[PDB]
Amino acid sequence: SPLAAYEVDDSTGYLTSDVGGPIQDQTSLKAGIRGPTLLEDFMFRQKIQHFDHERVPERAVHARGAGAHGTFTSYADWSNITAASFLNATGKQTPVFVRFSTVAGSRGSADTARDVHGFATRFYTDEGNFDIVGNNIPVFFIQDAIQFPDLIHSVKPRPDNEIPQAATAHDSAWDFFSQQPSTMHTLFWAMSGHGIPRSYRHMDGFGVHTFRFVKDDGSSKLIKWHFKSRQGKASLVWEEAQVLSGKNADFHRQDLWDAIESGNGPEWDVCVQIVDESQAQAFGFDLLDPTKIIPFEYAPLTKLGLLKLDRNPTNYFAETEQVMFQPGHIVRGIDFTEDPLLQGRLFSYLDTQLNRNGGPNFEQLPINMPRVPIHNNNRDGAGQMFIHRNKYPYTPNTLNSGYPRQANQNAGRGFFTAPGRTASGALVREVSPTFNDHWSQPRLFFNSLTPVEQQFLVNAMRFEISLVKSEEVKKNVLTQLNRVSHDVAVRVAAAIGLGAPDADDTYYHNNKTAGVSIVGSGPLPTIKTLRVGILATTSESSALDQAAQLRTRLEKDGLVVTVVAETLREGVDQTYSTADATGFDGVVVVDGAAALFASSPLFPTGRPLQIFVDAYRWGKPVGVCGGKSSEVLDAADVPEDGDGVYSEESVDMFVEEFEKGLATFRFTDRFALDS
Amino acid sequence: SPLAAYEVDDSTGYLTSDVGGPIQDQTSLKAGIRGPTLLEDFMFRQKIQHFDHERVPERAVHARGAGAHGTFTSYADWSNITAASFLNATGKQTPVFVRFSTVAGSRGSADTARDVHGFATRFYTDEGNFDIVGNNIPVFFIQDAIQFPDLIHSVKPRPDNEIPQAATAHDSAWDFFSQQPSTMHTLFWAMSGHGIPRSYRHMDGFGVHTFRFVKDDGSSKLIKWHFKSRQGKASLVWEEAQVLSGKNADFHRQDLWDAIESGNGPEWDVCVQIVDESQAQAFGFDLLDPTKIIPFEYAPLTKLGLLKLDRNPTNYFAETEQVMFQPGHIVRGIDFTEDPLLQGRLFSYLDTQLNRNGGPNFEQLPINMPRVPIHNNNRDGAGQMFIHRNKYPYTPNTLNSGYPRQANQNAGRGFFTAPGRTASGALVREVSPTFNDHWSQPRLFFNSLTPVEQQFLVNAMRFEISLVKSEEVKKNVLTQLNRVSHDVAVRVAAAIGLGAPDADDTYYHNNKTAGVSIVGSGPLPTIKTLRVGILATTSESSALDQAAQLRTRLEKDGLVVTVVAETLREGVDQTYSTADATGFDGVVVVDGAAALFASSPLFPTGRPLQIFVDAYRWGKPVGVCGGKSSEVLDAADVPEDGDGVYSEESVDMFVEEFEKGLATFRFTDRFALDS
Amino acid sequence: SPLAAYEVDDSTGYLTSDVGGPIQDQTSLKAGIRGPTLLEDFMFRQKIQHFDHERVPERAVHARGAGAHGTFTSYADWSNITAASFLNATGKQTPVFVRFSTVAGSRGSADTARDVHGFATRFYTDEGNFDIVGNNIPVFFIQDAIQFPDLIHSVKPRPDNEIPQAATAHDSAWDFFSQQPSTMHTLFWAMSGHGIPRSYRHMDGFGVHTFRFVKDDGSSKLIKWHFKSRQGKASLVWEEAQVLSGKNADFHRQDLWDAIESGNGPEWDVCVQIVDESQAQAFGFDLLDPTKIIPFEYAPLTKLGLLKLDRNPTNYFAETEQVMFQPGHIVRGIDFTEDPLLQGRLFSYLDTQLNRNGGPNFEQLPINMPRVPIHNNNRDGAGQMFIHRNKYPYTPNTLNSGYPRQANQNAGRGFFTAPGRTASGALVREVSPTFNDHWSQPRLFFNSLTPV
Ligand code: HDD
Ligand code: HDD
Ligand code: HDD
Ligand SMILES: [Ca+2]
Ligand SMILES: [Ca+2]
Ligand SMILES: [Ca+2]
Ligand SMILES: [Ca+2]
Ligand SMILES: [Ca+2]
Ligand SMILES: [Ca+2]
Ligand SMILES: [Ca+2]
Ligand SMILES: [Ca+2]
Repeated sequence: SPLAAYEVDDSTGYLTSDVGGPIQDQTSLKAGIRGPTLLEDFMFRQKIQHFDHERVPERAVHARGAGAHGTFTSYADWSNITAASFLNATGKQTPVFVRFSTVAGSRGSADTARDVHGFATRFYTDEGNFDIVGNNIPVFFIQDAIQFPDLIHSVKPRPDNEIPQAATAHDSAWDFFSQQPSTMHTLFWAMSGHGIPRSYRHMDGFGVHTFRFVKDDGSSKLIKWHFKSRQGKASLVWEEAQVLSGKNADFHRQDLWDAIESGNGPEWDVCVQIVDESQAQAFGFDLLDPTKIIPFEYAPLTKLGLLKLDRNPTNYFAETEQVMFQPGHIVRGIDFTEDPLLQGRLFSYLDTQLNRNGGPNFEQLPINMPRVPIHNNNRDGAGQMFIHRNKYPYTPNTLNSGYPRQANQNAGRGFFTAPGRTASGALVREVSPTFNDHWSQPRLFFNSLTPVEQQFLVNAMRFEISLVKSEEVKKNVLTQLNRVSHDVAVRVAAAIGLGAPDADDTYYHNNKTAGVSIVGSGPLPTIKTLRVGILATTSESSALDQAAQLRTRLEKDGLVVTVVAETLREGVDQTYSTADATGFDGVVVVDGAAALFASSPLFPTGRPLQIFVDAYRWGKPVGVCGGKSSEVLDAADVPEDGDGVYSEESVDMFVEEFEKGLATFRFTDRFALDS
Repeated sequence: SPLAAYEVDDSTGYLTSDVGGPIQDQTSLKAGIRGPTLLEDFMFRQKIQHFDHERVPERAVHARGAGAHGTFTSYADWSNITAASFLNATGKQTPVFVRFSTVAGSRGSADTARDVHGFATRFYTDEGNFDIVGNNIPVFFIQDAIQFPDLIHSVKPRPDNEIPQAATAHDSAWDFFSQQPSTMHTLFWAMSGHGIPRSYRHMDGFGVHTFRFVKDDGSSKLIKWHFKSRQGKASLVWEEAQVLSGKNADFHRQDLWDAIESGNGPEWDVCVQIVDESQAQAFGFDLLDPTKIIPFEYAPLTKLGLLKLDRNPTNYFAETEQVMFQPGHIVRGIDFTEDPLLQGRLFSYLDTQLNRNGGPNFEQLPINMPRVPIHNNNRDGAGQMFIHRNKYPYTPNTLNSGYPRQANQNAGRGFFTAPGRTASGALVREVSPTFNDHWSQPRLFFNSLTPVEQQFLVNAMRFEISLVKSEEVKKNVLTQLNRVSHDVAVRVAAAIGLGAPDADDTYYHNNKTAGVSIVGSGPLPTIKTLRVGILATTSESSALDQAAQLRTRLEKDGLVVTVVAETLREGVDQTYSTADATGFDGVVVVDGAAALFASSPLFPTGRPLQIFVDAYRWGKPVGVCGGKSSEVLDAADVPEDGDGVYSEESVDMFVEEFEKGLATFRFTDRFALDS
Repeated sequence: SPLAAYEVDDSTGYLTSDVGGPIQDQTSLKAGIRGPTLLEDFMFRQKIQHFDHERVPERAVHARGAGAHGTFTSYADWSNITAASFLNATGKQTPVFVRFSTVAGSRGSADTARDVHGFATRFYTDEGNFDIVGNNIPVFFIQDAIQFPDLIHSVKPRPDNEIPQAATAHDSAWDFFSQQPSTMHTLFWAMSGHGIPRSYRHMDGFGVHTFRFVKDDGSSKLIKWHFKSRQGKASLVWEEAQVLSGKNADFHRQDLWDAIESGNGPEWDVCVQIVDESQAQAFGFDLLDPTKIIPFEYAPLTKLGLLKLDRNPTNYFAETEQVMFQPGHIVRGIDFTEDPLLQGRLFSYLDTQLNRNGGPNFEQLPINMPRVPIHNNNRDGAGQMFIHRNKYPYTPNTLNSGYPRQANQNAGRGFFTAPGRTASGALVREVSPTFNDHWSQPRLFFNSLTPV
């Protein structure tokens, strides 16, 4: 592997320059002990020049993100639908690297901003690097790549003052959404819990675009990529996300890192919907339109294989920051479609790496290298790391015996354009009328959420639109929301002091589709990695014993347990001063600590009770363990009878009930609904 | 072999992308067979992007140059004068890479321009990379590095029209020389034969600056580096150089390349003058002044070891163009001096690689890498190839056990500044009075040339200054030349229509120094590689037999033989159409070809005779072999009794005489002297 | 006009830093009179850092070249064949800049090498900058832009030793010519006196490709650009060229400079051959094929106007070295053709300026700027010299009242693709059979030369 050859050990030995000369780096060379620094101090200048030049441009979008290495394993020989080599045998393994991300924020912005999320997968296949550059949402805002800068300028900070960071909650974004109705479907997804996932492991990945599977005999089928999480789908609530943005901007990357380090590396089933070329327009929309899904009911999922992430980077900068994905990284057996969004992307990703890398040899960075030999006539450029032996790098040649040889459909396992593809008609800059329904599928999505889920979506819209200064933009937003759902428009209007326009029912329907609801997707299939805070005290020896007994029982089942108290000591992981409800998926108070829940110089006034109250209000399983229970639950105004509220003297019975609650994950009856 | 780990072999296999996907690259993807090209053609765009971005900025100076690999071997254990590791044992070998160059010309300019020449040597030592960045002339134009852009702006093309290329023969250059008198010494050298060397192998290399040798016990000595050619010193004549600039702009790099490929790799004795610190101002000038030599009689040469170049690059761009030398690449046992020219260079060479490489990780380029381990806390930057395992890259640390360790005089074989060095006095931007004599050493140099040599220098000055348009600049030039030598000023003045100023004898003397004359450095010590053109004909079968016999006899002695005739056939290397006297060090006509020496569609009128005439006038050994000479010698106006003119019937007698002629190399009796 | 505001006069006054602080630049600041140089000497470091960074990558091809400013004057109102604004009135003047060049040589190589020569003309029109990026030979070596690196690797120096400079006289080049027969036509031209012109003023300029002239009513015609020298055609002989390469590597740029300085600025008649769309395949070859000329006898020249060069640059680097031509610099009234060579060029010229300039704001260099207002939502990038007032740079917007407005065939004098153009068939990487005769036209060329 190209990474291993470039690993550098500094666990021993003496400091050297970059050219291997032993040096010091702690005191500048000076003319006298209190004297000026000398220009001839090369030790100073090489060190500071390196430092001065450490930074590279952040990615234009998806700047904030994190990555890990792993493995993809095929479940079968897929030759009957694709020639792709990495899919050609039961059990065949290909290394992968994945980077997850937000979209709009800059590099040090918060993981738990409300946004679309990137899910970018590189397969280092035995017939070339193959990238699926996907999002956690199956549809995209716009229908033509040429609009991308318009979308991204609108959602990024206002360019006079660069406010606000990593948020769509400002005039420009809603101006764009309200003026470009294609945006409705992705907007609805981003305003649902899909915009604030619990973790990278608790979201799915989507190619978005229709692609082609191409067999060795030239025939082709249309496909959508779906990466289905084996950890289950789950979301934060918005108020939790906001606090978490400030308490732990690194929440998602820490979650991923820790799961990998604990042997709980996240998994996905890599799947496709496969349909015939003749069905491009058979489902009531156009498969070239990236604002549309194929409903579950129209085309089932085929599981191709297993994706597992199981090793973290050695150097974040060298691996994660420098990984340079491209949908242009395609392999034989896969082909593009005439999706005008996809089409333009192919240009973008090749070009943008020149900005990032500062030179054209970015594919020679170890993370970007393939795992097979490279034979081509590309030469020179800044940062050229190869020394090519072929001194006749042109085709056609006799002086290098005609090497390298041309690869195509017939020979050398060449990539080839699906031979059945055609183009026909005028050279136009016009939108296909097949793309014009911007509202039906947003409504399909909305109809498929549970009542509380729909309320959450409405409440996200209420929150964002209320922050828009322009009355005209707000009106314009309501006009578009109304075309999806009158009810949505009425409810959102109520919060911003406007009347919703009259119902316009052109695109209203009551159809639903399976698999887009988080709330409705059943209990989590595993509770491994979920975080349990146990609130205790050092004042009572019994409180620490109760915490220790709980620790053992919960850790047995793969939960990450944090015992909290006033101060650190053996058995105590965190102080109240540093703890927060955003840090846990469930919160347990031991009844020996009841005195704290009713001042100290060691933590802010009310902190112990605030953690419990916040956990309860954010829908989490909460409880008191010990059998003197009512004191804590009364002080918190948490009802004993409540769903997801636990009161037991028995440690074993407490844990058994609580774990079912962690699986349920969120208790939604605790959220108010509109009339 | 030395950079073998970085080699890419394309002598087999199918064409791939840079990420290992088999592709074609001969036809664009199009919408129908007479259709427009598609943006989705990633094959096209990766190939053309690579091409569009092949070029990097040329070096700011010494842009035109060429390089080879080799070996340095120490003759002794030099620990008694220096702690330098590469010099610490009899027989110790260190790999080298050397680049030779001109100064002023851009990267496709002619090798045989009149200029200073670079000689840059990297030793990849076992205690880090050590560069001696030298010239073929031991002194430099200016006394402070801050003047370098002034010098280089003046000699490079006028910046309105960028004329003239690779030449000091224009107003701006002589304006500078005449207004900055420090320039006189280097100017005299560049106007001698040292400005137009016969080859890179036939010139010396000089560190120019005084440096220090530092022992392990802290004591130091002052040193000058001299690289003495084992091939002998030799020059072109100016008229020859001009024609050669047009006929073969690649003359010097082809000469080096061929010598290496034929097993005749050029050698130098790497030597120093060593003097005590107390001698800094003992020799009538300042050892910190880079416009002065230490005369050979004042300090002898000590031979340290042998430099041999014996392997050519695999890829010019990757190795030669990308090699990034720095005087800042120093090792333990060497130190700097307070030479204001040297001092500023240290800044420049670190900085300028940012321009060339486009990013700060230029020492990771294969040619720039060291051959020992690197341990340091430099991180990130564009083009970062390493994956560092130490995740605590700061000092001081406990979390990486205090590694890497600090290296200094007492531990880790650290570089250290010579401990005896001091500074004292005001912080000044003033020139030391010790630097003020700009004229005595130019006069020393001139006094040390043979009469014909002095004439050549006068004739170079006459040529250049006659091309200067401004009468004021010409007057000013004569004023400065006059301070070196009245005679020189009178002789130059005669050519440009002005009166020389009255003698000013402040700096006039008759001292001489050994070893700076080319003319006077005796016969070449070897004639291997020297070029012998044999002029023949296809019209007479005996002329080709005479040529073949000569070939065998001459090749036996390691000479490169070119048989020339009207057309190519077995035994004939070149046609008259492509041949020129600049192509040979000696010219032989076989007497069977005598008929050619008095029109043809196969070569320009008079070409055979022109080759002979030109060779004779440029001072080369010339001859007729067969015993019938007078017809060829009469047509050429060459006297049979002339020095370096040979006429013999016997092949063996002809070759024996001719080879002595090749060693003499130039017959200077054929050049007229001023009264 | 954009050049004016950036002219810098140093014929008086005291030396300053780049931030206007009066300084010296002749002696380093040192710790004692015989002492080491100090790091705190900012005068030294700003000066040397500037110098250390003066150089930029040479152009990947046509590295060796020289340029001058001038004027184009239309002879007529051409609206009856093209909507192009710079051609819409008798007497209308448009400023130009032209750069002439060789192809294969690096910077510093000799003007009088044997090669194809570039003739690149920028018209700074009142509807945007329009570049005709042409050569002195009307046909090109290859039939598909994807081959360009193959061609250029073969004719440039062998990459082990970088020999030989600025010459096709080596194995690799003739290997390519002999293996790629399309090369025959251009090869014949380059081996004639067209390979060694007497001067830039004594050669013609050719767009090479078939382009389209598009009227305001959407109809189109096929055209070839020809720039006809008013100085006459003339060549060196090869032996002369070789000697001249050594005696004066700057021969062509000095000739141009001197002619302009003496009031003898060179002139060309800017002309086209114009044929109907239906004639794309009428002349026994394909007008999409850039290895073919339209013989003089098949389609006459129409003279559009006069090109005159009459002013030399003030700063060679700022003007000549930095001028960044693109066939993508097109204006309303002109369109592309499905010439696979042209098609790929459009990509190349936009991309390559990132290499040269080191950042994306290369059109802000004064030589590259237009002479009309710029209204668009392009933002930021290294070296951004504008300060944009529009704080809502996206479309569609209400917050900047929908500005800037879309320009198209019916609004804002927008560029538009010729409405008649169409595509049909499979997506193929195949060469049209209509491109297959590589030899007839080379023979036509050779038959048309005098015996000598
Ligand atoms: C036309 C431009 C454009 C369009 C229409 C899109 N993108 Fe994109 N995307 C970029 C232009 C781009 C980019 C500027 O080229 C980035 C920035 C850094 C890079 O490598 O490419 C990028 C980055 C980027 C990343 C981050 C990869 C990483 O972790 O390094 C993801 C996951 C996506 N995009 C996904 C998408 C999806 C799922 C899209 C629509 C279906 C989409 N992009 C449309
Ligand atoms: C203050 C600036 C300055 C000064 C006073 C000098 N140089 Fe220098 N030199 C440079 C600035 C520079 C540079 C701009 O930094 C270069 C350009 C390319 C490079 O790598 O360094 C360079 C290149 C360069 C090269 C080419 C190395 C190669 O082949 O890559 C040689 C041989 C020299 N120089 C030699 C000298 C000598 C013998 C000098 C005085 C004794 C000298 N230079 C003074
Ligand atoms: C696919 C790439 C490619 C192809 C097929 C061509 N060229 Fe090109 N040309 C370039 C890629 C390019 C380039 C790399 O993009 C350059 C170098 C610097 C620049 O601005 O563009 C260039 C420069 C360049 C210049 C120099 C302009 C200047 O003075 O700055 C001229 C005159 C031409 N070309 C002319 C042509 C003609 C007449 C061609 C065929 C009919 C042609 N090129 C085909
Ligand atoms: Ca805003
Ligand atoms: Ca194909
Ligand atoms: Ca001048
Ligand atoms: Ca001489
Ligand atoms: Ca070759
Ligand atoms: Ca001719
Ligand atoms: Ca750059
Ligand atoms: Ca159009």
